[PDB]
Amino acid sequence: RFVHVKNPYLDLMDEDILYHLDLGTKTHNLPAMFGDVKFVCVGGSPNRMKAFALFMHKELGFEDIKDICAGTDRYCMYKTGPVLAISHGMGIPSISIMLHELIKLLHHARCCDVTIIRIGTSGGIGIAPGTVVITDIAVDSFFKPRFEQVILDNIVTRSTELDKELSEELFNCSKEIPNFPTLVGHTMCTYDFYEGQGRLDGALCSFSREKKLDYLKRAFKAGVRNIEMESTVFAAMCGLCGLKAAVVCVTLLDRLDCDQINLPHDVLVEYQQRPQLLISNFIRRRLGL
Amino acid sequence: RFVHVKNPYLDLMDEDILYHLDLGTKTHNLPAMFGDVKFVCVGGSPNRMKAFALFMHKELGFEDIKDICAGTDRYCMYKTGPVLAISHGMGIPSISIMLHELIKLLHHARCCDVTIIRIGTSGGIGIAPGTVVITDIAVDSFFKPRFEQVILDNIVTRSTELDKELSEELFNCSKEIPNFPTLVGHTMCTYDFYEGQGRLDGALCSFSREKKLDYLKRAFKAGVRNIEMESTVFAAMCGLCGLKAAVVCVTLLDRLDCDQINLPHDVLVEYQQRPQLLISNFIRRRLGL
Ligand SMILES: O=c1cc[nH]c(=O)[nH]1
Ligand SMILES: O=c1cc[nH]c(=O)[nH]1
Ligand SMILES: [Mg+2]
Ligand SMILES: [Mg+2]
Repeated sequence: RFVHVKNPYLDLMDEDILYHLDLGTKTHNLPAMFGDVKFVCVGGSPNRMKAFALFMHKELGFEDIKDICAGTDRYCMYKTGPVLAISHGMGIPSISIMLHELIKLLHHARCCDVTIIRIGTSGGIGIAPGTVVITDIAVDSFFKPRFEQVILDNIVTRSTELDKELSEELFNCSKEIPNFPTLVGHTMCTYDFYEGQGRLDGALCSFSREKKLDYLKRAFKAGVRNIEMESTVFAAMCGLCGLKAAVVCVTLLDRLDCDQINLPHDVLVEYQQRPQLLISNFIRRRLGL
Repeated sequence: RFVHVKNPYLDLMDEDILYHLDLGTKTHNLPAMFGDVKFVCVGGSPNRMKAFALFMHKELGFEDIKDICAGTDRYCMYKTGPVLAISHGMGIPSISIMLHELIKLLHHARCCDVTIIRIGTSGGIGIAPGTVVITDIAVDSFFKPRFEQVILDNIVTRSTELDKELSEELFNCSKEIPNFPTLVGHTMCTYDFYEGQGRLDGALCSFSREKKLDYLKRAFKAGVRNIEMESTVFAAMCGLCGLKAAVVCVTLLDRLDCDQINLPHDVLVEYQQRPQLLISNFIRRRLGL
């Protein structure tokens, strides 16, 4: 299963400059650097993805680690064996830029049988803080499994279907881990952290506590268990380009109780490190380690 | 002219935790730290905003500089006199999170007569690469001066009107600078860098070169001179909250010729530093320096 691009113009170009990743087909040997990539792990925070790469290095059995995108502060990239770790910033536009350049990179490198997993934090709906949610379906603010984007003057809608067997395999992996609360459920992706997630603590708020609670309860009823900001564009682009995608997010709070993240530093760090424990278990099982 | 929030729930909270800025009303004395802020300058790149703060420090007459948000890799913040320099990442969601927390911060600090200027890069339409565009009107992909966002289950539309006299004053400032190509024109804000700006070099492309050229020419006809990814949410939030906003972007290429940014390193650095020259001139004139 090869990673493929869906653009007939790429083939016509003499060189491909991955401007935001500060990489290129002329300046770099992409099949030699990335041809053996089988696992791509993406998160927002560059410090957290650096820590994930260092963690995976030890989990793969090996005994500081160079940013392949050291030339740019937009994104960071680390590679340990068949595992690629990439930061993507916050929001649908920031991850979309990364995904466009990454899908082109994996296709130039002729990668195949690639699993890509978004790891991060989210807000929970009716679930205990620190719960790990494996997304089965990524939905928009209207609880619809679709990704809408504007291309020129037109709105184009794409499917956000995530690989079902991969979400089942990640859940089966999670059961072996002690003190690891895990759940398979829908994930709602929004464009705004504050008004877009029904928060009452933003600079702007025109709705009531009752209106936000009714909204969150309807989301729970539609099967939504967590809220984040990258899942729909991630699921839509990866599925379409030959990548088996998954979303594994830890919850930092239950939105049916509050909007402000107020956790002790050591609890926040523990929760933040829960998705990487599952991915490590999953990669180690896939590689026979 | 005080910076104001538009949320009756903020007043009811005992403390306000600015989670992404790693600041708070309980942990910090916000009126003492930021009460004298009169100029806020925002850009995507943390390295570029660090360099801007160091540059402004010397331009204000003073003879390394501490990140006020050093505790988080999401955003960076530097202060030199009445000038606040903040990174905001890429895209409408990343800058929206920053703007929500920043408007709350400036309001807790009781700031007044605050000018906020987005400085950055963009793609040009029918203008020479390296041209500085001062936005008069920020428009969406449909060339409409509006900012649409999803709040709970509803779409809410806001005005993207930028301060006219401030754009005229920045243009008058730009005329004194030698070898500084400058223009006042509309700026189109998109959610996607590739398909969203009519690029033919993304991972996905379902349209033709002719369709993208027709689109860009219609944008030029509607008064659009540059394309970037943060202007509409920036103009919509700031205007509504008592901030006099402006957008000053340098163009890296003319989109009527190409999609890939291919510039010599020293030309890219020169172009990147053109918006900060104008802001320095503007702040120095405002302060009588
Ligand atoms: O509530 C939350 C917490 C983390 N990320 C989100 O998008 N929402
Ligand atoms: O073409 C460009 C260049 C910089 N930023 C953009 O949004 N578009
Ligand atoms: Mg880097
Ligand atoms: Mg910081």
